[PDB]
Amino acid sequence: MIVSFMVAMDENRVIGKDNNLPWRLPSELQYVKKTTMGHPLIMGRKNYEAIGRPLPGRRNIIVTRNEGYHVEGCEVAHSVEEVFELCKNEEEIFIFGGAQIYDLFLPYVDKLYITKIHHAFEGDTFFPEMDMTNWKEVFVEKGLTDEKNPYTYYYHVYEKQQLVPR
Ligand SMILES: COc1cc(Cc2cnc(N)nc2N)cc(/C=C/C(=O)N2N=Cc3ccccc3[C@@H]2C(C)C)c1OC
Ligand SMILES: [Ca+2]
Ligand SMILES: [Cl-]
Repeated sequence: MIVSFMVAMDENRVIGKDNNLPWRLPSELQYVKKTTMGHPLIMGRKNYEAIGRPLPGRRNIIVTRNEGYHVEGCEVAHSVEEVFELCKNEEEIFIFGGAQIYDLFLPYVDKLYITKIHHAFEGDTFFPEMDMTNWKEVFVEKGLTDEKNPYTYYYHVYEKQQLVPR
């Protein structure tokens, strides 16, 4: 199973301001929708609640310690192992965020879809630092910038840097 991080962040790795997107880039979201069509979306409860609704055309799986937590049109998992069990036949899952959620899935991640927005917003949560030397870029693309998507941004995808034996 391919464990993938899906993330949008600013020049300082900001991913949230008071559980909200500091930016409004509809085209970026259309990218997320396109890229994740037909795969599980893995998210923390806070992230989910900030989104506000089941996002369709895909298994929304919310991750929380809270055993009583339920929401209609979604699944709830209480641990990483619970997520893997739920997704056992899945070919690729997308960790959708909550800084802590990315941390939980960090030792299993195979693939990074990162949108970098060229700006400094005001934020309170951050995409955790990562050593990118174990990572190799395989695709890049300048996102659409216009009246509705004010900022300049780029889609990046990374896979594992393969080591060459001594
Ligand atoms: C903090 O708040 C948020 C956080 C994230 C997480 C995220 C965003 N972008 C990227 N590249 N990676 C992420 N992990 C999304 C969102 C937005 C999700 C959102 O509203 N959508 N995302 C995809 C989607 C799929 C099916 C139906 C509808 C949708 C919509 C849009 C396509 C219309 C968000 O909104 C509040
Ligand atoms: Ca792996
Ligand atoms: Cl979260």
